[PDB]
Amino acid sequence: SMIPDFMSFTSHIDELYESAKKQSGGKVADYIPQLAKFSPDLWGVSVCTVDGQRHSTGDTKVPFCLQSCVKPLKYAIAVNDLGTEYVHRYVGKEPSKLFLNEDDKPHNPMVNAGAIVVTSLIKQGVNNAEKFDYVMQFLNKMAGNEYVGFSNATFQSERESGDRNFAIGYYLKEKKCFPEGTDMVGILDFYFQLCSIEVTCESASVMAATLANGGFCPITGERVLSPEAVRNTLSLMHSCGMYDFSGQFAFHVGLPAKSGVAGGILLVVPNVMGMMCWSPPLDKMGNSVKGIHFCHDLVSLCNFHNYD
Amino acid sequence: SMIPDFMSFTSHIDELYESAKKQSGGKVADYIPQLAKFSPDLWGVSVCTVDGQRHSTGDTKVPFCLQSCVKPLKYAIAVNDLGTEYVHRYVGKEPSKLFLNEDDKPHNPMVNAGAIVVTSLIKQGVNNAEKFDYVMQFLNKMAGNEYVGFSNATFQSERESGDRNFAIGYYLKEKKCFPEGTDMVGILDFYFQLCSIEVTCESASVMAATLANGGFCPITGERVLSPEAVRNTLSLMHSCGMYDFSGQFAFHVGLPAKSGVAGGILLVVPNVMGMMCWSPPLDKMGNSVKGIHFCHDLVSLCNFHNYD
Amino acid sequence: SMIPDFMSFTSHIDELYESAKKQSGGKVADYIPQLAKFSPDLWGVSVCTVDGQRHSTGDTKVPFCLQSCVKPLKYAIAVNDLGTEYVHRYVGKEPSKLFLNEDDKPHNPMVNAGAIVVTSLIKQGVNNAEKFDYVMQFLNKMAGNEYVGFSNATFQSERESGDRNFAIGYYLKEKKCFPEGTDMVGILDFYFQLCSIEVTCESASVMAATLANGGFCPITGERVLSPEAVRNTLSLMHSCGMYDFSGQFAFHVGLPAKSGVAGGILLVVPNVMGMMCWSPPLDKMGNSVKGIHFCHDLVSLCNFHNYD
Amino acid sequence: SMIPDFMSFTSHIDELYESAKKQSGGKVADYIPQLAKFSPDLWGVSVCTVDGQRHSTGDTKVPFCLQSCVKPLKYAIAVNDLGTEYVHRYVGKEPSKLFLNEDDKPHNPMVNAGAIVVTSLIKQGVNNAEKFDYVMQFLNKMAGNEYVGFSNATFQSERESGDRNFAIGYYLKEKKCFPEGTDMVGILDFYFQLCSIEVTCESASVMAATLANGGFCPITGERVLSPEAVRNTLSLMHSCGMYDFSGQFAFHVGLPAKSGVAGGILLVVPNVMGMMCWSPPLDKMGNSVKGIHFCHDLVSLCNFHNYD
Ligand SMILES: O=C(Cc1ccccc1)Nc1nnc([C@H]2CCC[C@H](c3nnc(NC(=O)Cc4ccccc4)s3)C2)s1
Ligand SMILES: O=C(Cc1ccccc1)Nc1nnc([C@H]2CCC[C@H](c3nnc(NC(=O)Cc4ccccc4)s3)C2)s1
Repeated sequence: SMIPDFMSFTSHIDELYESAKKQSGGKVADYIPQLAKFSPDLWGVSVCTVDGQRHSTGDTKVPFCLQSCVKPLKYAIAVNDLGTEYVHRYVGKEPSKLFLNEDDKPHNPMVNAGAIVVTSLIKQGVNNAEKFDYVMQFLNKMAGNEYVGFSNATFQSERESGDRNFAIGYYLKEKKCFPEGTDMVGILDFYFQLCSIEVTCESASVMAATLANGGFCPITGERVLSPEAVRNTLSLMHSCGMYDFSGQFAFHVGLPAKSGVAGGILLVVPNVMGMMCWSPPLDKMGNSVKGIHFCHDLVSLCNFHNYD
Repeated sequence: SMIPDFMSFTSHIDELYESAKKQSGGKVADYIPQLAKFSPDLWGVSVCTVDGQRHSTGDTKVPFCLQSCVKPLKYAIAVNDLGTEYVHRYVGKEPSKLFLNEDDKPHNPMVNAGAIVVTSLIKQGVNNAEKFDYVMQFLNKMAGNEYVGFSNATFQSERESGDRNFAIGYYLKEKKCFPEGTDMVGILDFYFQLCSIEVTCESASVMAATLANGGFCPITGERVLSPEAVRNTLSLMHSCGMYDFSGQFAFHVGLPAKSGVAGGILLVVPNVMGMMCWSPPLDKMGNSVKGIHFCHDLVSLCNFHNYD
Repeated sequence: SMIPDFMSFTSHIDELYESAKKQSGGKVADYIPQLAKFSPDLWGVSVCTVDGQRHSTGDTKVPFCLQSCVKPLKYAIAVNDLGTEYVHRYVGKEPSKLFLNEDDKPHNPMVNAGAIVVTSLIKQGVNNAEKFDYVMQFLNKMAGNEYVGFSNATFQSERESGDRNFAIGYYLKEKKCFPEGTDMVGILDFYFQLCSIEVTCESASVMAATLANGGFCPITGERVLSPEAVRNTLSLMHSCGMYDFSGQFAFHVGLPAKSGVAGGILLVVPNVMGMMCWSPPLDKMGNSVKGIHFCHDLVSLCNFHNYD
Repeated sequence: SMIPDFMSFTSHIDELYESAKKQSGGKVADYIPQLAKFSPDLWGVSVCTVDGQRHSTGDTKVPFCLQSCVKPLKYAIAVNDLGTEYVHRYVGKEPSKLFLNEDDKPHNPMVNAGAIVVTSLIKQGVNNAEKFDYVMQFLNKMAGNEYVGFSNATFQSERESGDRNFAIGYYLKEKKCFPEGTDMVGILDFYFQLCSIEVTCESASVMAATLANGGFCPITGERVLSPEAVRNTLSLMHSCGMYDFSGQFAFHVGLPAKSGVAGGILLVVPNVMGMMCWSPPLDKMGNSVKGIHFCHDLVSLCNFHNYD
């Protein structure tokens, strides 16, 4: 452990939060109205160390949708229940516009085509209502029963306007990427629902902290995810987590992270802490402008980089 | 005109038909059962000169589906009713796996994504029943009322299994390639129906002959297609007509042609004649093995190449 | 023949020349100084029918370099001496940034990598001085001994600055695209020299006219090129001749043409005439802005399109 | 530190070495004779912890060429002398056939085009003899003066046959990727020389160990590389180090590594140890078959993965 005094670390979290606050650039997502509603000035950072110690600053109790931040989490669930070898019969492990790599598999679980296929592996045979409860049970344990809600509003707007996800769905059905007997449209329904699950910075930072803690929820001690599943999820967050910025993020920050279109950035410092940054304004790559800035400052200050 | 005596030309058509007959290679399409039914040994060649003179050899009265051979024809209809400039707001004009070129348009009207968009331009506002009748009225005039039927069997099997066409449909809806207010699924329905229209070599060769005759049906004299529409259709048949073989076909044969998965090859010798070759066995590119062979022999014998 | 009275056709050539003259757009090539010297306002059009009848307007006696306009011509020479089958062991026949197609061959003889390989097939074993004389002997016959000169200035500037052509040369040597025992650097030298041969609109239009005349020089009657070689050259000019505009040129104009960076456009109306348009200002695609305009107007006026 | 007793760790190194030894697959590189000479059965593993403790098994004193294993090392030198910001004006930082990414920069310092450009940044103005001495001085310090030799044989064979590297060189000169005033051919000469530097497993493992030790040579204590330079080098080894296997190596092994065509694998366990595995037989990706196997077994046994 490299935190010595947790109290003066939060003092530095605060100053970093404040530096990020001045970065007004970006553009709140507006392709469904449930994302355009949100205020550019919303900005919250929540820490949960592997100890269970906590600290928030700013808008950490306002709920927003995980969106793509749920991709690592359901990937972790699928590996937990099924193991590396099974899951990656169906999805790549590399960061390579296009839907399918050279082997007719989605490139990785962090791109839509990947997460769609990952969704079709969780808890098969059962209908969508118990599928969603099963994953929800899992998400709660990762957050130690803190806020995990649901936005029916974005679910309907994402289903009704996600023609690209439907194109993905049919293409994957064509090139035979699902387990046989998969209702593809039902799987998309599940996908949209998972994308519409809601968290706060405070509850998400606890989810990231169980990933930071080999699968053990730091505020309940409970074993949630297998060590295998956490190792996999972190590797792919390290390399595929930030859209087309995953490359420069691995180089300059080098921590497992996964951003979403609601402006969350699920950040993991392994064996140290979990975090969730949130500011709805996104840069041209699709990442929280305040989050990106903050993540740079955090590493250039406390030397948290993978190789420091 | 370079046919002198039509009687001894048919004698040479016969010998060519016979040479092609010995080419047993290929593999009948079998992705729906309505195509696997068909007999490898079926082989027919039908000529209809710009005079109206006719000649068939072999299985020229057995009906088969146009499939992709309908792509030039509905493209011709759309240009006829709407002109070059309107149509190619929506679809490319070049032979460039991928659905959309660099300008987010289907590459050309001879690839599925192109023909789907072309379908969405014909006779808009009207419902699908009158759309289909309108195109059917048109197809009859191009064939001088000879056989134009319909295979409800392949329509249902093509709709129920064409997940790639649905993926295309949703992607084009995402990247906004349809005229606004287009029911995309209804357009796919129309697309599948047009692909399921049936002809015989004898009726198709008459369709190709109106294309060979600046839009005038050689056996009714009636003006069917505008000169613009015929010129466009022939250019794109010359360059995009034979799947991934269009390149080598333009080089070595250099005549407007359009093949389909039922093993038809709709061939046009401009200001000379129309033809329809048919043999259900396809080569690795998707073209009638006997048709390809025959088309080579026809040009290397009567010097019909574009530049001879 | 569709020219009736040659005298009133030239009257229409004149009016078209005049319409093109008002199109001041473009940008004279300036990557070597031997091209930046040239005056934007230079504009000449030279016709030579298959009869031998001639007509020029404007700057038709000012010499400029063929540059890429020599690509069809040396391709014609190679097929003449070696036949389709041999030549296309080494170079593609299709219009597919990249140097080599999927079969590790240059896409076609009209892209640099293609023309470089074509150059390595002409008159092998002999040294470069007799190679150049042999091709020069050939170029003279195609022009009926009219102006064929040489710009030593551009040869040296093209050799000294053509690092992309050298990169091409080494890559083709790596992927083994030359006949064995080929001095690759010597072949580039030959390539640069051929690109630096000089013509006038008046002499070039005679070269294009032998291509328009199945290989027979219309003003000497002499057989210059085999019918095979002319047919091949014209097909590839039809489809690969205008850089990234070859597609839209085949659709909208549909005549064999080949442009070069000096602003020439070598145009062929088969069995009718040869032409050479020249205006050093190029559009963003690399084609003579006045030439492109003129070529459109010529077809939309005298209905010379391939399929009209 | 997670090694407790170094003595029983070497006992496990031995058993792993022995397991790898049974893997006879692969194919010794044979594109120059200086690589075909080598014996398939050569197999050595050398460890050098951050303590300075050492252990070898097998052919650890037989010299071989670094080849691409020198790419991280000269990248480290360039960042050391010039800093992140300068170096990556000229070369990418991501793992994206093709020479240049979308910004006309080599994708990363671990692909030839990258390492060539990196070579052109080291110690500019000086001639090649002092350039090579400067890098050699540096390589010695990283190895604590242990074996660093030179194979003039492979230098000449690599220069005389490396047409692909020359094609790279000219293309980079065309797209202006070098600092101005760079003699490109001289830079290739330098590149070939650096690729021909020789090490043994025992001396290389010491080089990897200074990378494992924030830039401090564990057996001389001397500061060799800046912390910046080591952090960068390790990130790019983690993601770009194993040719087209870097992806699956990051997922399944997750340690900075860099392989070469002589069958070396320069392995780094950060803050633990350096290693050099060597077995000339390569798999289809270009990696030491025994090394790949060994690297898997090492992580699945001592839980050395980045995220374990
Ligand atoms: O974006 C553009 C713009 C553009 C134009 C020109 C060049 C590049 C890009 N134009 C596209 N239009 N439609 C596309 C995809 C959409 C998803 C579904 C389809 C596919 N998705 N993935 C695929 N993968 C493979 O086939 C395997 C493979 C491909 C490439 C290299 C190696 C292996 S096909 C087509 S992209
Ligand atoms: O322009 C760019 C920028 C860029 C951005 C985005 C996407 C592509 C490209 N970057 C380049 N980097 N290098 C280039 C030259 C020099 C090295 C060799 C390159 C090639 N020459 N021939 C090739 N063909 C094949 O490998 C086989 C094949 C692959 C895929 C499809 C069909 C055939 S690749 C061309 S351009």
